Parts: sequence; C-alpha cells; structure tokens
Amino acid sequence: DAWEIPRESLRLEVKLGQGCFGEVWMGTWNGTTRVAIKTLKPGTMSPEAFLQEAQVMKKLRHEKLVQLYAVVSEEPIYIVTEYMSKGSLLDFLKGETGKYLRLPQLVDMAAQIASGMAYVERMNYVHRDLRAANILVGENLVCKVADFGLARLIAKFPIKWTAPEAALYGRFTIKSDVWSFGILLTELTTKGRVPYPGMVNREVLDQVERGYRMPCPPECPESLHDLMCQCWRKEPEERPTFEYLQAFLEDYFTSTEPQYQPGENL
Ligand SMILES: *CCC(=O)Nc1ccccc1Nc1nc(Nc2ccc(N3CCN(C)CC3)cc2)ncc1C(=O)Nc1c(C)cccc1Cl
Repeated sequence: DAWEIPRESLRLEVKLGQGCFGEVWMGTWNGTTRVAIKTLKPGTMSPEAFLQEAQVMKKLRHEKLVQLYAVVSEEPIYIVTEYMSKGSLLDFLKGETGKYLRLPQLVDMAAQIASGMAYVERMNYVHRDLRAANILVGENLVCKVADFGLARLIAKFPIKWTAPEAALYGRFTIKSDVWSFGILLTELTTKGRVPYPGMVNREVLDQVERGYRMPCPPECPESLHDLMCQCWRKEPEERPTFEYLQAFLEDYFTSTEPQYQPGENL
C-alpha cells in the first residue's frame, strides 16, 4: 500500500549479515539505486510483526534515522531502506577505522545520534533499544539510528544498556532512552567495549540499584563523564533531554572543552 514495490525490481547482491530482526543484504533497486534489504526468515516468531518496524519507519522520517525506501508484503517479506556503507557502529568502533577515531569524531557521532533521538523525542516516541549495535554508519562518518521494531508512542531490555526502572518495572520512557544514550557514550569513548566490564547481568542490576556508575573512561574528559552521569540519574525526570544533549555535544569543543588536546586514544 503506497510503499509496496514489485519483487522483481530488487536484486539481492551481497549479504551483509544477520541484522536486527532479520537477514540483511546489499542490493540494487531498479538497477540504479543501491539499497539495503532485510528479509524475514519464515516462522521465526514473526508473521507480519516483522513488518511492524516498517510500520513505525513510515511515520518517523528524519535525516539521522535510517530511511525506509520500500516494502514487499508477500512472503518472503522484504524491507528496503537506504544503504549505510560502513555498517554497524559497534563493528566500526571495534574495526580498523576505530584506531584513528579521536574525541572530536566520536563526539560528533554522538551529536548526530542525539539529533536523531531528539527527533524521536519531539515525535513522542520511545526507542527502547538504543545502543551502538543498533546505529549504522555511512559515508563521511554519518551516524543514523536504526532498529525501530520496539518503537512505540506514549534482545529484550539488555540490563547493561536499559534504565533500571525500565528493566524492573517496564517503565520505558524517553528518559530511559537517555539512560541508554549515556551507555552508548561509554561505547564511543572505549572503542566499543562492553559496558560494566567483568559483570554479569544480575550483578549490573544489583550494583546500579545500589548507585554504582561506570567510572570515567581513560583519556575521557571529566566534562563528558559528567554528561554520562546525568544520563544515569536514578530519577528519570532529572535526566537531560535529547535537545540538550544534542546542543551540548555540538558545541562541546568550544563551550565545554576549548583547551582539548589529542591524546593516545582519545
Ligand atoms: C539493527 C540494524 C542492523 O541490522 N544493522 C546491521 C547489522 C549487520 C548487517 C546489516 C545491518 N543492517 C544494515 N546494514 C547496512 N549496511 C552495512 C552492513 C554491514 C556492513 N559490513 C561492513 C563490515 N563488515 C563486518 C561486514 C558488514 C556494511 C554495511 N545497511 C542497512 C542496514 C539495515 O539494517 N537496513 C535496514 C533494513 C534493510 C531494514 C530495516 C531497517 C534497517 Cl536499518
């Protein structure tokens, strides 16, 4: 309906891997436009709930969110979006290009993510699965938010990324996305290391409820660590908005750290 395209117009060329809720390919639409195609494996806990992500992606349109191109609603179900040339941000940070990424690039990538989540904030949506694994990198270090299957109006809650009030009581708000953003900032500043090193899930929930927070990563400024701790307030109402986070991260090297100097890793 309005978005559906003939199956013959697509050509699945190179397989990219098993992405979020489905198998992702690098294809070509109408022999002219390079695209990305997610396929549903039949029977795997999804009839048209696989199409629930494309249902949300039709309403949410923003330059920092992966844009929906088309959809094939007859099995096998295809979801066609734009192609992000660099892949997952987590793989990008762990990968070859991650070595040379310094704080200026990593803060800008975060500002792009805060800008995308600021649009989600204005649209009264909640992401519920914000992390480096669900953010795609394109050309010129363009970062875009992905995985809108759990997105709703106002991989189930990994404890290390989810706000404790959302993991425990199901209170998923935009402030629980700000908590996840603070965790993502540790992924950026640590070249994509898993948060809370050496701790299992139930140990993270007990420690975080006792007030434990991850310390300042090495070579990370205290000002950026303070922004993480604000994203990790126990009370969600006192956690910053994404409009503030975006404006903060864009002006970071003028208004916050004008005497920044590059180090070994950051
Ligand atoms: C949750 C987002 C997701 O699934 N990300 C992901 C992870 C692994 C493979 C594919 C995708 N999705 C995806 N990728 C790309 N582009 C892309 C993927 C992988 C690479 N590689 C380079 C590094 N090396 C390790 C091999 C892998 C390069 C580029 N573009 C789009 C998407 C994507 O998920 N698009 C999308 C579709 C098709 C449907 C619905 C939503 C989205 Cl975001």
